[PDB]
Amino acid sequence: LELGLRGKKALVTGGSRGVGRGVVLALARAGVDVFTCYREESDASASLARELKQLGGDHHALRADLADPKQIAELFQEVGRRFGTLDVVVNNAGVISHVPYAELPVAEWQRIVDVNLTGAHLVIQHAIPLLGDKGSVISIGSKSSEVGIPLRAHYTATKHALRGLTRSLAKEYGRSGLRFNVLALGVVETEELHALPDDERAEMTKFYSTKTALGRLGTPDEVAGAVAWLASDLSRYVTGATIHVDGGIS
Amino acid sequence: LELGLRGKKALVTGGSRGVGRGVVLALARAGVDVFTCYREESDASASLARELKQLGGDHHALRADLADPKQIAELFQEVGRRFGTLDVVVNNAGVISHVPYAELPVAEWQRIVDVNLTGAHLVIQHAIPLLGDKGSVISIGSKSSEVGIPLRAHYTATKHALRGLTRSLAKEYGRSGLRFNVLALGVVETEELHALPDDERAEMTKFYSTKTALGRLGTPDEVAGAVAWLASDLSRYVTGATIHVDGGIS
Amino acid sequence: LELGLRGKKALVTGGSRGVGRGVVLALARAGVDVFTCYREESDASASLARELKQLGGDHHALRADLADPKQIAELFQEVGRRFGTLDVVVNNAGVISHVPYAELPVAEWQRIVDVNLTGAHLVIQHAIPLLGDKGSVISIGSKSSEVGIPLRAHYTATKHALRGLTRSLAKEYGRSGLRFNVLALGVVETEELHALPDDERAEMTKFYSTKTALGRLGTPDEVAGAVAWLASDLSRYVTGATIHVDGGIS
Amino acid sequence: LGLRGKKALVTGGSRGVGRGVVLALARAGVDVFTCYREESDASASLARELKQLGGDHHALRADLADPKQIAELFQEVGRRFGTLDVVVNNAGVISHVPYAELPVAEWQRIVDVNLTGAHLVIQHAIPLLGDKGSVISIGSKSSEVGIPLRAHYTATKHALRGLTRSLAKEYGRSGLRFNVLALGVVETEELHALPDDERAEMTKFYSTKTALGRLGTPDEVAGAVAWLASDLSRYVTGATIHVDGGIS
Ligand SMILES: NC(=O)C1=CN([C@@H]2O[C@H](COP(=O)(O)OP(=O)(O)OC[C@H]3O[C@@H](n4cnc5c(N)ncnc54)[C@H](OP(=O)(O)O)[C@@H]3O)[C@@H](O)[C@H]2O)C=CC1
Ligand SMILES: NC(=O)C1=CN([C@@H]2O[C@H](COP(=O)(O)OP(=O)(O)OC[C@H]3O[C@@H](n4cnc5c(N)ncnc54)[C@H](OP(=O)(O)O)[C@@H]3O)[C@@H](O)[C@H]2O)C=CC1
Ligand SMILES: NC(=O)C1=CN([C@@H]2O[C@H](COP(=O)(O)OP(=O)(O)OC[C@H]3O[C@@H](n4cnc5c(N)ncnc54)[C@H](OP(=O)(O)O)[C@@H]3O)[C@@H](O)[C@H]2O)C=CC1
Ligand SMILES: NC(=O)C1=CN([C@@H]2O[C@H](COP(=O)(O)OP(=O)(O)OC[C@H]3O[C@@H](n4cnc5c(N)ncnc54)[C@H](OP(=O)(O)O)[C@@H]3O)[C@@H](O)[C@H]2O)C=CC1
Repeated sequence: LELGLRGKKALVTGGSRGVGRGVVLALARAGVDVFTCYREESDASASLARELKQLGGDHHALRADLADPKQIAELFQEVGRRFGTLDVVVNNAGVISHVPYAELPVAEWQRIVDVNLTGAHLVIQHAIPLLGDKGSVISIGSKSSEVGIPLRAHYTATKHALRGLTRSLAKEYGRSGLRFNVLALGVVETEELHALPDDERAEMTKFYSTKTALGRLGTPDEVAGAVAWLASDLSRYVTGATIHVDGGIS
Repeated sequence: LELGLRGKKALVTGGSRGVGRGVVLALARAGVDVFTCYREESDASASLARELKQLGGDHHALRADLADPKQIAELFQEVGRRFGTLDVVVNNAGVISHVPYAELPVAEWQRIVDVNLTGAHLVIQHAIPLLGDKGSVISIGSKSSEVGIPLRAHYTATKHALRGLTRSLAKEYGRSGLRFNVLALGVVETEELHALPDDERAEMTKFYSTKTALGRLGTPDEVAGAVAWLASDLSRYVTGATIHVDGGIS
Repeated sequence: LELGLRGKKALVTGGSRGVGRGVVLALARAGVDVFTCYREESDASASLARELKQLGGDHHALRADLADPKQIAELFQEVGRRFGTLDVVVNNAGVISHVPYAELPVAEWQRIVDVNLTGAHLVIQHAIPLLGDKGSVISIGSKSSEVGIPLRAHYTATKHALRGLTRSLAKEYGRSGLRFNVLALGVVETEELHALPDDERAEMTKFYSTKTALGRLGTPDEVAGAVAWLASDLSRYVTGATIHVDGGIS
Repeated sequence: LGLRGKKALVTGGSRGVGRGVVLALARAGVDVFTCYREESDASASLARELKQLGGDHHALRADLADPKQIAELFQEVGRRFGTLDVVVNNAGVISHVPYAELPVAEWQRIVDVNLTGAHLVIQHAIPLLGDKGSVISIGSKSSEVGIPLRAHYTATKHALRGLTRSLAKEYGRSGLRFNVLALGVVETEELHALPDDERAEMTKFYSTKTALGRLGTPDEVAGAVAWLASDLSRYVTGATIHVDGGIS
C-alpha cells in the first residue's frame, strides 16, 4: 500500500496556474519528473519554472497553445526528446467564459471546443506512443457538467465530452495496459478567486460552500491527491471511471 | 390525456434516412408541420420529399450540410420564413466512423465534432428565437457514450457532449418556457443494416439483441414515440433529462 | 401517434393523496380501469371514492397497509377477483420522515424500508402473474436519492433501491413482454404543501423553486403525463430506464 | 497515504474481498477489527495471520442480520479500540433465485444483511468515528447494469449509494466522509474452488466484458480502500468510486 510514484514521468497540461499548478508541484515534490505546458509567458509561468528548478528532478515547462495542433505536435517532439517515455498524462488545461448562450459567438464556441475537447484529444493521441505498454491517463472533468450552469453550456458540453472520450479509450486500450479516467471537480480555490477582494469573494465562497457536503471549497492539493492515486498501481483495476473530487457538492 | 400534437411545427435535422426519417414521417402523420434537412441529394431525400407532400400538411425538406455554419444560418432563414415559429426541434443528424484511435486523422475528428456537436449547437442557437416562450428541444444521444466502444471514441465524445450542452441550456432557458432533453438510443435497425447481406446482418442482430432486456433491436418508430412524448405537454415538467430508449441494453 | 390507454387495467398504490391521487384520476378520466389502495380512511379516501364513481369505468379503492405482507396478499386476492388481469402497475405508495440519523430508531428505519422497498417488491411480485405476457411496471423514485438530503438517508436509501430492483427486473422479464421503469420526481405540489400556515407556504416553495430549471414545483398531473407515456405502447422500447420528471431540479 | 496507526473496522473479513482488505490494511500497520457470521477454516486461519503480523487486530462473530449482535460487536469495538478512523461495510450475501419464486424470507435475509446491516453498522460507528473518519461501503457495478435472478441483491447494493449520498450531506461538516466502492467481478476462493472447466468458462465470460481483460482481486479493492481511508482523499465524499476494470 504505497503510491510508488518516485521516478515516474508525467505530462500535465496547463501547469502555470490553478489546479494544474498544484498538481505539477505536488507530483514534483513526490519525485515525479513533470513536463508541463502553458499558453502564454507570464509571471505565473516564470515563477513555475523557478520552483521547478528549486526542486530536485528533471522537470520542463514549455509554451504551447493547445488550440494550435502544430504547437501540440511540437510539445510532444520536446517530450519525446527529453523524456522519451511517459507514465502519466493529466489533461488539465481548459478555458471558460460566461456569455448568454444566444449571444455566444461561433468563434468563442470554437475556442472552448478547441482547447477543452480537441486539445485534450490531440494531447492523448500524441501521448499514446509515449505511454507504451503501461500508463495512466487522467482528464479533468467537472461536476457542473451533470448539474448545468447558465451561461456556460459550451463549457459543460466540452467537459462532459471528456467522459465519453475516456470511456471509449478505456475500452480500446485496456488490454494494452493503458488506463483512462476522469476526475470530476467541484469548486476549487484558485488564484483567480483569491485575486478577488473580500466582498466578491467571501460571497462566492459561502455561496458555493453551502452547496457542498464538506462546507468548504477544494484546493489544488486535494485534486493532486486523487491524481496521485490514479497515477499509482494502487488504482490498477480502475479504468473508464469518473472519480468525483468535489466535496459532495449539490 | 392526449398528445395534442396537431398543428405544431417541428424541425428535424437529418430526416432523409434512418431514425430521423421515422421521426419525420410519424410526426407528419400526426398532423405536425415538419421541417427537415439533409446533407446531399439522394434517392432517400427524393422519396422522402414525395411522401411528405402526398401526406396532408405543410412540410419542407431542404439540403443543408450541418458541417457548414452558413448553410445552417440559411436553413434557418428559410425556416423563419416558411414557419415563422417552432414548437419542437430534434437534433438527429449525426455521423459515425470506426477508426483505430491512434490512426484517427485530425480532419475526421473535426468532421465528427462539426456535425455531431457543433452542428447541433448551431441549430439550437438559431432555433431559440423561433421557439419563443414555449418550445421543446430534443437531442438524439446514445447509450453507447456511457458504455464506451472501441474505435469510436470521437463519436462517444460528441454524443456525451450533447448531455452537457442540454443540461446547461435547460437551466438557462427553463424560466423562459424552453425545455431541453436528450434521447439516448440503444441499437436501432436502419436501412444500412437491412442493406447488408443476410447474416452479417443476422449475426450482429443477434449480437446486439443478446445485450438488450427485450431481446430485439429498436425501430425508428419507437424513437418517434419518445419524440412525440417530449414534444407534447404531457412532458411539460421534463427538462434537462436523458431519456433512454434503448431496450434495456447492457 | 396516440396513447391508447382506453380499456387498460391499472393498479396504483397510494392513490388517496398527492402524486398517487393525481395519477389515479388522470388514468381514470382517460378510460383506464384503476385499482388503487391507501393506508387509512380519511377525507381523502372518501372524496377519491366519490370522485371515481362519477366517472365511467370499473374503479376500486381499498385499504391495505403495505407494511403488512398479508394485507398485500389480501389486496391481490381482491385485484384477482375484481380485475383478473393487469396491464399497468404504479408503485407510488411511499413514506418519509426527517430524523437526525444518529437518532433514527431501528423501527422507523424498518418502517420506511417495509413500505418503500419491501412493499414495492411484494406488489410487483404479486402483480407479475396478473400482468401475463404484456405489462408495464412503473415505480416512483426521487431525484433526491442522487443528491442526498440530511435527515432522510433512510428515505433516499429506499428510493435508490427501487432503481436497482427495476434494472434487474427489466433484464429478467423483458423477453416475456414485461417492462420496468422508474419515474424520478423532483418536488411536487401536494395537499401536505397546502396545509402549512404560509409561515412556509412559502419559504419552502421559493427554496425548492429556485433549485429547478423551470422555476416552479411539479404537479401530480405532470407526473401522470409520464405515467401515461410509460403505460402506453409509445414507450414500448423503453425498459430499465430512470425517467426524470423533476423540472430540471439540482 | 499515512495509514500506519489508524483503527479500522471491516465487516465480513474472513473470505474474499473483505479478507484481502483486512490483510492489506493490517500489513500497512492499521489496527483492524473484523467480523464474520460462522466460525470456519477461513476465520481461524485469518486469526492466525493477524497474530503473525502483530498489531492490535480482532476478529469476532457477529451475524449482521441480527441488530442485537451488531450492538454487541460495537461494544467490543468500543472497548478494544475506543475510537475508529475507517469503516468498511463489506459483508454481503447474494443468491440467484427466479424473482417470481423468491421467498419473502430470502428477500428479507438479503435486505437485513446488505442494507439494514450496513445501516446499523454505520449508525453504531458514528459515535466512535468522532471528529474525523472515513466510511466506505462496498457496492456493485451490476446494480447499474441489472442482472437476472438477483434483483433483490441489486436493490440492496443500489440502496447503499442513496444512503451514502445523504449521510455525506448530513455529516460532512462534522468531519465524516462517506463513499461507495462499486466493484466489478472479483476473483475469490469461491471461484478457484470450481473445476477447471466451469471456472475457465466463467473467467472468459466476465473478462470479455471488462476493459482490462481480467477479473479483479481483493488486493486491487484494498488499494481503493486505502486511498479513501487516507487524507489524500479528504475532499472526496458522497462519491461512487468504480473499481471494476471498466466492465460494461
Ligand atoms: N473550481 C474550478 O476551478 C474547476 C476547474 N475545472 C477544470 O480544471 C482545469 C483547470 O482549472 P483552473 O485551474 O481553475 O483554470 P485556470 O484558468 O486557473 O488555469 C488553466 C490552466 O490551463 C492553461 N491553459 C488555458 N488555455 C490553454 C491553452 N490554449 N493552451 C495551453 N494551456 C492553456 C493555462 O495556461 P496560461 O497561464 O498560459 O493561460 C492555465 O495554466 C480546467 O480543465 C477546468 O475546467 C473543473 C471544474 C471546477
Ligand atoms: N443504432 C442507431 O441507429 C444509433 C443512432 N444514434 C444517433 O441517431 C441519429 C441518427 O442515427 P441514424 O439514423 O442511425 O443515422 P443515418 O446514417 O441513418 O443518417 C441519419 C441522417 O443524418 C443526416 N446527416 C449526416 N450528416 C449530415 C449533415 N452534415 N448535415 C445534415 N444531415 C446529415 C443524414 O443525411 P444524408 O442522407 O444526406 O447522408 C441522414 O439523413 C444520430 O445522431 C446517431 O448518433 C444513437 C445511438 C445508436
Ligand atoms: N411529492 C414529492 O415532492 C416527491 C414524491 N416522491 C415519491 O412519490 C410518491 C408519492 O408520494 P407523495 O404524494 O408525495 O406523498 P403522500 O403522503 O401525499 O401520499 C402517499 C400515499 O401513499 C398511501 N399508501 C398506501 N399504503 C401505504 C402505506 N403502507 N404506507 C404509506 N402510504 C401508503 C398513502 O395512503 P394514506 O392516505 O392512508 O396515508 C398515501 O395516499 C412517493 O412514493 C414519494 O416518495 C419522490 C420525490 C419527491
Ligand atoms: N465479484 C465479487 O466478488 C463482488 C463482490 N461485491 C461485494 O463485496 C462484498 C464481499 O463480497 P465477496 O468477497 O465476493 O463475498 P464472500 O461470500 O466471499 O464473503 C462475504 C464475507 O462477508 C461475511 N458475511 C456474510 N454475511 C454476513 C453476516 N450476516 N454477518 C457477518 N458476516 C457476513 C462472510 O462471513 P462468513 O464466512 O461467516 O460467511 C464473509 O466473510 C459484498 O458486499 C459484495 O456485494 C460487489 C460486486 C462484485
